[PDB]
Amino acid sequence: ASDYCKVIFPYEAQNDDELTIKEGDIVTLINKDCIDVGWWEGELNGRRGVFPDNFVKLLPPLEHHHH
Repeated sequence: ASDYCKVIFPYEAQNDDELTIKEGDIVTLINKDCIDVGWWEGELNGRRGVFPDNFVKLLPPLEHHHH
C-alpha cells in the first residue's frame, strides 16, 4: 500500500540526507513525519532522502495493470 507524489519543482540535495528530485519525477512517499518541519522522506530511482513537501503534489493511489 505504497503513497506517491509528483515533483512540481526541482531540488538538488545539499547533504547526504536530502533527495534530489526533478519535475515530473514520481516519488515514493516513505514518511511525512521528519525531524524538519515541512520536509518529507521519499524514495526515487534507488535513492532516498528528505525533500521540501511543497515541491510535490500528492497523487491518487490508482495504478494501471503491470507486466
